[PDB]
Amino acid sequence: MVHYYRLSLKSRQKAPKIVNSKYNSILNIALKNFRLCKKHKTKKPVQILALLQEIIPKSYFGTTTNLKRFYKVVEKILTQSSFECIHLSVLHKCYDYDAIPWLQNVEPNLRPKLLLKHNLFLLDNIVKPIIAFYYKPIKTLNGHEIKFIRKEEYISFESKVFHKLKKMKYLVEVQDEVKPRGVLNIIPKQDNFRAIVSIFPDSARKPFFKLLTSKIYKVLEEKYKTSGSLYTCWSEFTQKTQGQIYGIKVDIRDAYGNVKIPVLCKLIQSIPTHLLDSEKKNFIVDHISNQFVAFRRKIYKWNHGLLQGDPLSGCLCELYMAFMDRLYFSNLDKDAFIHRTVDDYFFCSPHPHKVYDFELLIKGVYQVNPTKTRTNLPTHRHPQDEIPYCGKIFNLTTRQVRTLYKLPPNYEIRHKFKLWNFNNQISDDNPARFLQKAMDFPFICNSFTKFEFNTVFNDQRTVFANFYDAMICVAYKFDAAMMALRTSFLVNDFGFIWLVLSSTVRAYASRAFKKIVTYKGGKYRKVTFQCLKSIAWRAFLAVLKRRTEIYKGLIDRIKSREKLTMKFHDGEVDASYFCKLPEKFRFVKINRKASI
DNA sequence: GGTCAGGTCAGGTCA
Ligand SMILES: [Mg+2]
Ligand SMILES: [Mg+2]
Ligand SMILES: [Mg+2]
Repeated sequence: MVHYYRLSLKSRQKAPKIVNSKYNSILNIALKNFRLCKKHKTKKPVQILALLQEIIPKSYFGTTTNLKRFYKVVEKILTQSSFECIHLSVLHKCYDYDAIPWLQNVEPNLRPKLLLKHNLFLLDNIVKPIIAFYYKPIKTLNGHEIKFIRKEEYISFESKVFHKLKKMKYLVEVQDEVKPRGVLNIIPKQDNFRAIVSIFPDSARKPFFKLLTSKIYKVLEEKYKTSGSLYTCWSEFTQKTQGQIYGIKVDIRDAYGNVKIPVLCKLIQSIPTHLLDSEKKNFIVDHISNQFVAFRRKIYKWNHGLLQGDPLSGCLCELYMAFMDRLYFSNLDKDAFIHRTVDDYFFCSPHPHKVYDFELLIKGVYQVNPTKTRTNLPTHRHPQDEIPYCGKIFNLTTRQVRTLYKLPPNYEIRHKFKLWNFNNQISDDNPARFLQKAMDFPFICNSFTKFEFNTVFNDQRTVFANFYDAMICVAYKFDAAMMALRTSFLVNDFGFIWLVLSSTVRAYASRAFKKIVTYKGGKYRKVTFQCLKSIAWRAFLAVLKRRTEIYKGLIDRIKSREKLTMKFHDGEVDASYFCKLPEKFRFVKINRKASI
């Protein structure tokens, strides 16, 4: 019933010094070297693969091919995605049992389970602990990517910023024995850091916190009418404005930290008693007024703004910023466009000076991140026509909007897709359910909306390029899923690949059609259902080509058998873009190699 | 049977 092994470190166990009667004594040799390895200073850089080869005797696998099979799991662990799993069957299936010396005495039909439990034993008591001993996993928050850093380096970085947080009196030792609400975590974010609190589980009170969060959001509904859909605001303003659009995006820095609690507390108290009674009012007030945080076996008062990671901080910060909005942006030219997400403001106007004035307005009220500022003002140092905002790329000159893709160079795209679900597991004999759950539409649903498929302000050329780019992503997910089928399902029958493959292509083109015609626009000429199918299949073509020999059968099959049109009813579309791979996805890395 | 509204779950988006 349980077919999965989680790759994550927290699964690890603490090794006994001696193995029990149900395990073969060879394990104790391994454990010995483990202990001795821990006593190594290991000041210089270390490769975990290497140390394991000097911890687990080759005599345990016997043959190099057996050893390589096991280390291929170790490699997956060292390069793991959050939530990633393998099939427990991987740990015993396809091994050369003749070459394993300590298994010759036992009858053949009992060897796989034995090998499984011994390989499980090494993974839980030696492999994961050794990775944990020298490294800390931090989640980059780009997809499910996990970066490992040396414990010596993270602790120094965590100590440096801890002192900074003490000298600036953001963190102040309380020394009153007050109960901490959670543990402070310092996480690395580029050159900076993020101080957040991980809240101790509060089973009997988070129902209460959902109630207070709900009531705050009710307050934000009643006062301050809705901001507009971002799509409707960009639609109307583009229709309104016939001249060259001018715009700016500014990034407010540390919005949670720059909230003035005294001002926030007065907003809380001013809520009408029918909305929020005085007891609840006062509970929120001493909640944000007494933030207590546990660092290294010491309790501190967080004294700078709102605590990130706390459940109330989001709605409470939104309430503060909503109040700041009218204090300073209630009166702006109504022929202008403005939108705010949480700490990001996007403002556009046909007049440059009003965009210029907006930058000064915002800078006078808030501390911003100047490197994160993007603007088409001609005078500015580094002007651009493309403004990234809220997951989209807005071209102020063309008015076209494209999806924004966060794929740094050398990012491993398999981190974008969570293909394993521990709560609902798929057996190693059932590969098809795995692949089709992978191709559930919901995962790309956010790039199949009116914003990318409208023709109101969007050209057919960019609506196509949007659909292609999304499909490129679905291909990359298909690809990652295939490697999962190869490396842990160990499938040999790839015949079942086609049905859902093209079965997904159909529905995706179909899913696009209904959106596109639901949001017909003035630039809409004519788009053929079949053209979307030709685009989807050409998207897969461009991706599947990265590992041609593995898929050369597949590429040839649909390359010939299936039909590529690109005769869409528009002449502007280069159609050249569809044949190749967009530069964004040329530079992403689909192979797995350990580096720690 | 065919809807609805509500509920769960899921992999995704925004800061
Ligand atoms: Mg929640
Ligand atoms: Mg920011
Ligand atoms: Mg929010």
